[PDB]
Amino acid sequence: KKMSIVLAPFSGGQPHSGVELGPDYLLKQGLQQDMEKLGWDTRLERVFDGKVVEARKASDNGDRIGRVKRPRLTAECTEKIYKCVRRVAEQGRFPLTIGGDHSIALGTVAGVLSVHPDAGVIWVDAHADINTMSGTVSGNLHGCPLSILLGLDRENIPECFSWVPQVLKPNKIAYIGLRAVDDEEKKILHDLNIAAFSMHHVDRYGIDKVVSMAIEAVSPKGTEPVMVSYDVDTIDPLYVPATGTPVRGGLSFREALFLCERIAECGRLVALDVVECNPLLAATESHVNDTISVGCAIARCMMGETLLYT
Amino acid sequence: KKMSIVLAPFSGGQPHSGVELGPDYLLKQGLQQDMEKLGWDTRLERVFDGKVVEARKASDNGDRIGRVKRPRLTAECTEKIYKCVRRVAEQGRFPLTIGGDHSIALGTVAGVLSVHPDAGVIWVDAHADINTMSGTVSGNLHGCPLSILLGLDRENIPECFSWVPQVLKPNKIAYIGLRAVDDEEKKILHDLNIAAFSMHHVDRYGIDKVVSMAIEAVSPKGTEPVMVSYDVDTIDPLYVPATGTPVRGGLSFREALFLCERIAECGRLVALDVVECNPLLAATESHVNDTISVGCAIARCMMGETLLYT
Amino acid sequence: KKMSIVLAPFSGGQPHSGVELGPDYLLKQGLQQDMEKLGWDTRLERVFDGKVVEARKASDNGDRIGRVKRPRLTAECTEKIYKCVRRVAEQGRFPLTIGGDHSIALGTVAGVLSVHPDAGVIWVDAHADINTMSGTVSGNLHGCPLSILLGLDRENIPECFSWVPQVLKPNKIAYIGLRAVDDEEKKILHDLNIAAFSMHHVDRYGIDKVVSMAIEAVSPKGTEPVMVSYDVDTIDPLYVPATGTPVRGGLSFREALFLCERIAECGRLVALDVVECNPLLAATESHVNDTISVGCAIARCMMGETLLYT
Ligand SMILES: NCCC[C@H](N)C(=O)O
Ligand SMILES: NCCC[C@H](N)C(=O)O
Ligand SMILES: NCCC[C@H](N)C(=O)O
Ligand SMILES: [Mn+2]
Ligand SMILES: [Mn+2]
Ligand SMILES: [Mn+2]
Ligand SMILES: [Mn+2]
Ligand SMILES: [Mn+2]
Ligand SMILES: [Mn+2]
Repeated sequence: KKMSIVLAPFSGGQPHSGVELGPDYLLKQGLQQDMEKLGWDTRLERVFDGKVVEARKASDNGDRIGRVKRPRLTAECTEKIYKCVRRVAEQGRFPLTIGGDHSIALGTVAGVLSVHPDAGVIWVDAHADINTMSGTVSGNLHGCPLSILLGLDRENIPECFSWVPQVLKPNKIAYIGLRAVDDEEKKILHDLNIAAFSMHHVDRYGIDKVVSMAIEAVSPKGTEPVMVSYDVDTIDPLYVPATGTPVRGGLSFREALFLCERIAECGRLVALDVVECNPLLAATESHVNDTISVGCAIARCMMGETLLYT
Repeated sequence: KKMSIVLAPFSGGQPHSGVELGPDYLLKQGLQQDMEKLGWDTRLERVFDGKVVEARKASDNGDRIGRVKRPRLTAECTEKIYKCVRRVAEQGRFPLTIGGDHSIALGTVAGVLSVHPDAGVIWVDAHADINTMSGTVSGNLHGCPLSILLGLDRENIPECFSWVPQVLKPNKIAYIGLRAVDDEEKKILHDLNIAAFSMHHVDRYGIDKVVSMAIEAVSPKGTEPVMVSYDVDTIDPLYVPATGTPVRGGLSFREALFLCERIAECGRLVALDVVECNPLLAATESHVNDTISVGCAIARCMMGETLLYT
Repeated sequence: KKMSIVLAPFSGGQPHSGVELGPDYLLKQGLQQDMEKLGWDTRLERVFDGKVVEARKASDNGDRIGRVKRPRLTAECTEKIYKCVRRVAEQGRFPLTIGGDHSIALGTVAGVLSVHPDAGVIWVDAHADINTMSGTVSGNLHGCPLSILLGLDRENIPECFSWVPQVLKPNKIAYIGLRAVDDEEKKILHDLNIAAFSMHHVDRYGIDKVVSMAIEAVSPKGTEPVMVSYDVDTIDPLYVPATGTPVRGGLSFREALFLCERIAECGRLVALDVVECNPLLAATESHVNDTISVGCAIARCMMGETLLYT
């Protein structure tokens, strides 16, 4: 039971500052101590310095191609994450990656699927993060991870993204908590027939059923390895006051946590990402002690922490 | 696919000011643009000036009969709504009426049922709005609409309400979200065996099931036309901070919206009212950008807006 | 239909001040008037003066045995509650006990089970309140009631607790709403195979199902008498801003109240405690008008108050 806590302080797909501090902030909440307690031989893994990267981020303002922003910077860092996470996996360690915006999933998913090819991917998020290079209206790369992993709009994908392995197939990615999907993305999910569970399904069926469905969706046979990429903005703002992309009708804190428990309960979780943690963006005290307190909770629950005896 | 957005700035059943501004406020949120986007040929229909009416409202303080207040003023305006909504319907247009307190439903329901006789009525509200003229303790007419449409307490109903057609039958009206029913009203619903779904049923069965039930209740045959009269105070205050009649245990914003989706999904919605929108009553910024933001959302969802591809 | 409203202003298991004012505060909300209205011949029963007890509480700082605090004071007062509640029961009256911290359940449960031996016990709480004398880390007795009633850790239980009857068996106590269980307690529930329903079960199954289960758990035959000991901290803080022991993921106000309705609906409720009501701890106005407004609501609903005709 070895685990590697991958620290990815990247704020590319994200505008300015805030989301790079997540890794450190989480670790301060005792994230590693919690993991050790749950019985995990934990080892940290710093893929790069958030302070330096954040630096070049601000200065370097000419990293663009179309409306797409920071292709070079984002391609450079996500490749390092891929490599790191890939080794961690090969070494037989569990990759727990702490972001950082959701653009890091480009290196995490690639990393995990490279070693675990038949692994399913449950994307817990309010957004589909599947805009293509030419489709993206905002150009923020944290909303285009999936389009790149799935190889959509190949023609328009940068040279700096040639390092991306084509290991993710549409029937291996399921969404949970969607409620802010762009028109372009709605057609994409439909056309590729991607198992997408929006807030409608949670309201209609309840979380338990949705998780069961999402799990079945990426697991033809009830034995496949499973990876969850958890965006904390999935959780309704009321619960995630310290983030940067929420809307009307998110998951309750209870649902957000129960979901984890059902996953831990499954017993086939192979990797986990926790992203979009912005302590700064929220000038209150119950705000900063949330996206990081929430992050640790998600981590603890995902990793087995239960309410009763286990 | 033609629609007529009926503007009814009436604040009769309502004490003083606030609820007459709803129509304009909604339109400012781009309500008509949203409707056009959803593919509706929309045409506005001003039934009267809220500024003038509001005026005579304040001055004219002697409009009473028993504890009942503003019978004359309320009978005068609701008849204009009836007429308007009736034509809109006959012209084959969809009546989307924006209030204004719930006393306008006296003219909306009458209008719609005059043209669509076998139409069912789903009253989404925290209150039953069925107090009789002699039964009403507060005399506020926004809490007596249904008693008049159903012809209860005929003897004590004013001459100014002679214009009201008797088109609504007890087995054609279903409630959803009830939690502030007056003793008198509880006996009335029971005696007339009206399908009433309070917050108890939502807690016990979940919203999806309740909507299904409410829909079945007013649709002997699964083909009848359906009309929803949506009171925004049904939504728990936490979600409707800008209204004027909520209590302990309302619908969540998610439920409030999912309900709409199930209705739009049904495909038999023939008319829709959105009432009790008081921007003023709530001195905050997330308050005024709610009962109007909520109203538009309800409208968009009721009219087909979905989270995924459609 | 006779009822005795037992006033227990005890703040032993509780640190300093606040929770002793609950009884008076509730009565001010018209608790007795509400009970009378629901058709209950109500009679108050003051077991002791909260002002005097609170007094000796502060001064007397040497009441200890191990980490356990106020054993003498807590043993003295809870015995008076037991006696009172026992008579009330024998007189055929319904004991509605208002605390006061949850340490009073030591005298309530004993009192009720003495007269109604086969009575089941539904403990609605965020905590298990089952730490043993030697197990308790904090020494606060409000977290050790159940260990004493069940006779756990006999060896280390004080002489001042010799008055406690051994009437409660493990298969006669069910939990609902658990989410803050100490490691020691988790093993205890498991080992004694106590029916425990945490927030996981509520999220997974919904409240209705949980209550049904809890009721079945303590009722081998669907006829046994039932007692509920309601800790208001079970209700998520958002709803219980005026308490002193909540965490992440409590019951919604709706659930908290629906639960009562299902219980009242059952028809076999024989006793009821409402505890952990701290008006003071919460310097707001919607806070103090909650743990007391909530308490009365719980009482009204538990005692039959419904949303529709009954
Ligand atoms: N990761 C959030 C995505 C937000 C939006 N769809 C975008 O493309 O920027
Ligand atoms: N429309 C709100 C109704 C409130 C109350 N039942 C009344 O008759 O005034
Ligand atoms: N009644 C609240 C219990 C809190 C904690 N388990 C304790 O033993 O103090
Ligand atoms: Mn994302
Ligand atoms: Mn997102
Ligand atoms: Mn109404
Ligand atoms: Mn209403
Ligand atoms: Mn307790
Ligand atoms: Mn407790």
